[PDB]
Amino acid sequence: MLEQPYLDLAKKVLDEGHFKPDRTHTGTYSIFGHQMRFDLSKGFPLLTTKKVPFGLIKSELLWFLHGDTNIRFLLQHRNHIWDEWAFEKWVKSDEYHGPPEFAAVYHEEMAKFDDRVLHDDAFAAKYGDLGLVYGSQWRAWHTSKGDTIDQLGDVIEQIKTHPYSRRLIVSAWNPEDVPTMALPPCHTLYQFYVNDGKLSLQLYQRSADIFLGVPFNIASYALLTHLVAHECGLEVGEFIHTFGDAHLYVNHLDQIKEQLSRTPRAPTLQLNPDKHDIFDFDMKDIKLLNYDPYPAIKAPVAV
Amino acid sequence: MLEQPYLDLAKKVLDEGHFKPDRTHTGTYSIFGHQMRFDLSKGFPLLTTKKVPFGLIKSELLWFLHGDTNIRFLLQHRNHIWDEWAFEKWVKSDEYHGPPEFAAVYHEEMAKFDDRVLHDDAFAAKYGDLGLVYGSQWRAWHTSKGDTIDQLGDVIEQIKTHPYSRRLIVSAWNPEDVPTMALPPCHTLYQFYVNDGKLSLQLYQRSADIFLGVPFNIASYALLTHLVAHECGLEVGEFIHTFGDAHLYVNHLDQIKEQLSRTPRAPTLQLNPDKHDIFDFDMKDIKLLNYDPYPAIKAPVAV
Ligand SMILES: O=c1ccn([C@H]2C[C@H](O)[C@@H](COP(=O)(O)O)O2)c(=O)[nH]1
Ligand SMILES: O=c1ccn([C@H]2C[C@H](O)[C@@H](COP(=O)(O)O)O2)c(=O)[nH]1
Ligand SMILES: Cc1cccc2c1C(=O)N(c1ccnc(Cl)c1)C2=O
Ligand SMILES: Cc1cccc2c1C(=O)N(c1ccnc(Cl)c1)C2=O
Repeated sequence: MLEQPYLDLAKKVLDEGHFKPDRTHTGTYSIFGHQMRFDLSKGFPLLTTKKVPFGLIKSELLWFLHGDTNIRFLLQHRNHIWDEWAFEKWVKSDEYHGPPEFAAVYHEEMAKFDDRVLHDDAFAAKYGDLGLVYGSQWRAWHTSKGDTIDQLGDVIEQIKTHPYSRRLIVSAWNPEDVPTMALPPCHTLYQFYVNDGKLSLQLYQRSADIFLGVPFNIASYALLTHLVAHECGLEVGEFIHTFGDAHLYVNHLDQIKEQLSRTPRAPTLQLNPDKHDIFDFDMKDIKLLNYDPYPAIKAPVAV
Repeated sequence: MLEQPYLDLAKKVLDEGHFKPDRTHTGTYSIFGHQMRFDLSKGFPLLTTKKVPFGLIKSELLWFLHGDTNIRFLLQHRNHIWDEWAFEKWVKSDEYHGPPEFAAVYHEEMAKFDDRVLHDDAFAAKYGDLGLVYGSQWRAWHTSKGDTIDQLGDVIEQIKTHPYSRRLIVSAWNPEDVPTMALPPCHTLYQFYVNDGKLSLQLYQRSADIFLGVPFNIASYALLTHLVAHECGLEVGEFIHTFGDAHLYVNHLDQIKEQLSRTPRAPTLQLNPDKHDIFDFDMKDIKLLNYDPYPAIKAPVAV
């Protein structure tokens, strides 16, 4: 099945991984350097064996494609993926006043913050704006001359003109910023590849939470490859997912067994037949057919 | 054998690669996304089946470790690897006067240039200095504030303090410079990894000439892993070589058969037992034992 490689990497790490401490202080089982391929011509690799809300994948990806770094857009779409980190520029702040039942009055203050990012421009501008996150790296990289490079936009022209180039690289890794930056980007870099009609994409992912993060990350960049083939009028080849540290968090050990005895089912993807400027896609330009997942598995997001 | 993965990737590309045009206009057989592992504890992976001059690998690597970008240091060591690209800032120049038997009077003007880089400081400074090449990317990355980051140096402290970090990334890919730069770096990025006593390193290599380039590149970064384990007092785990476009150039098709019926032999590496500041290694701090290669195979360096 299309998603076997994901199931194989959970198996491998579980049966061969070596206990590893982590920044988080959860602890992990980990392997270094692993690859999976997904032949995108065979269907779209959204995990069946456990539910991965595609609404969520595409809003965030469209948030990336626009060069947006403000939670607000994600909020206009019920996407709460990135709420945490915007909340902390406010959870710490000097414009801040306010406070187990943390489990419930954390929600009360989260529902507050969401609300006024959603409606108060000045608050949004100060707390909603996540800053140095994939939208800026991708389409507004801060040149040393105080300018800004549209990196993805630039590489798509190059796919169109010089499809055969081995330089079709977009990076998210900025050595000037990674020392003191909230999340040095997990998706360090990717590279496209055109051979005879088919565009492929490889992601180098420095660090991978296999239970929680990877199901999504596969879809974000599988989705990204389609969208880029679409705009270049190419067919789709493969998505290659390459990993540094691929790890299972130790509290996810239960869940991943749970998931591993599921029996995989694979959806198809449908792109607007008459739009091509992907920087200009909204949610109805991307449609997933025949997604039939098993339900969500409850997992403690390890720190 | 230790070098089988290299032999397997030449086989794979030869038996499964798909004709691909290239910047060069030689043409190639290519695959996208491939990985090889070399367990450095089992011996050093310098190809036996064809000769790879280790003198050359280590001078260039020490040239990198010093943050040097001038051909001169390579010249003081009979390393001619990078002569070409320094010659062109002079092969084109406005301080330039001078001129088949290009095959022999190319050599006459190369032997001139080498000589006076070797001895004339001002010429060296103008023509020998390659500029934006792995030494600057690694230990002097040009911050946006006109400063300079010692990136490798910085990540080695982090290995020492935070060995378990999945952020141990050094990159050579600078989006501000890759549009108009002689060689966008083929060795785009690498990442270290420490699990229980053993340091590992993964290289993401965007583009790989499998006959000419890869034998060297394996050794440069296998060598790099040792040197870094050594300085951190770690043992050595694996070198993982990850590729974008791994290609055979079409004029190398003969040679790589020639090489493929050779029968692999694997050297050992010996590091100074009493030095650790690798930024301060000279050539006698690195010694290779029991290297026993088959001889060099003559190959047209495809553009
Ligand atoms: O898209 C993402 C973003 C984050 N992570 C995970 C990987 C790590 O477990 C954790 C924090 O990363 P480190 O900086 O500690 O590597 O978040 C993912 O798996 N996928
Ligand atoms: O260390 C190196 C440096 C260069 N190349 C090769 C790969 C390509 O065949 C050629 C030029 O690279 P491109 O920019 O066209 O990808 O040089 C290597 O294999 N290894
Ligand atoms: C809500 C939820 C629930 C389960 C798992 C995940 C998320 C989420 O936002 N992400 C995520 C995606 C992209 N970037 C980040 Cl920081 C996180 C997950 O991996
Ligand atoms: C002399 C010779 C002969 C055969 C093969 C190679 C070289 C060389 O300098 N390199 C090389 C290494 C690192 N960077 C570059 Cl641009 C080239 C080769 O791959």
